[PDB]
Amino acid sequence: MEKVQYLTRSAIRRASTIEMPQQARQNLQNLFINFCLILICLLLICIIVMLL
Amino acid sequence: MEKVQYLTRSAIRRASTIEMPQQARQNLQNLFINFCLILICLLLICIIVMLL
Amino acid sequence: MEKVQYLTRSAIRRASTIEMPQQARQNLQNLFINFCLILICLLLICIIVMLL
Amino acid sequence: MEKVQYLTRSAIRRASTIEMPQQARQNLQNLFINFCLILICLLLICIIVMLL
Amino acid sequence: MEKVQYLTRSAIRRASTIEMPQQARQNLQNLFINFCLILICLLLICIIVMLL
Repeated sequence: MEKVQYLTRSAIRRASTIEMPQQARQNLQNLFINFCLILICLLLICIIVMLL
Repeated sequence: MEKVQYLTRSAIRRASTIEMPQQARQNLQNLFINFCLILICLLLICIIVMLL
Repeated sequence: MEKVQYLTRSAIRRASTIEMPQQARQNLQNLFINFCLILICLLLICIIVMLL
Repeated sequence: MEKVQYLTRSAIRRASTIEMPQQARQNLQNLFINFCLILICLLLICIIVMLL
Repeated sequence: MEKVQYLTRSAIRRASTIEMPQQARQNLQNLFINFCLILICLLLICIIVMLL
């Protein structure tokens, strides 16, 4: 019953930490950006590899 | 009549939240950046797929 | 005479807002980054289109 | 024995500085992002070189 | 003699401003990120041009 509510809450937690009262938000923000950038780096590596 | 005004306001809201008094601006800022980065990642994926 | 001074000031304004006393700097900072990312996205789109 | 603990701590240090109490977090955050972007730039250079 | 020390200091200055006490760090941080992104944009342009 409330199983789904927990999951819903988990979703909220994921979206609440990134906006937590503490300025640590910038840290998470920094990680998400870094991760996305890393993914791009990997994609570029894969592109180089795939093409060559 | 004021229909357009509401839309205009909606535009303002979109541009006001990103600069809301709260430091949560960084959170939104983080999301826009993440989304843009994600789009790039997808584009790169599409490039890999299209080329290969 | 002072025409050029106004332009010089305009240049300063462009470089002063991004560093305005208010923490809104992050908002502008966010936009410049988003715009640059958007340009990259467009470039990638153009690359996909050009190649394919 | 505690050798591994030191390494574990070193890992924590790497993840603690990026979130240090000071707002200098943004500086580190800036560097990680810059480094990732730089890597992308290099990758792009390598792509240009590899393709051409 | 102290010539090198000045250069060393210059290096420190470059790494001290990005982490200056003022929150203007975000402004510099913004510029480094924008510049890196711009370089990527240019690289992409060069890629489009080189390939096509």
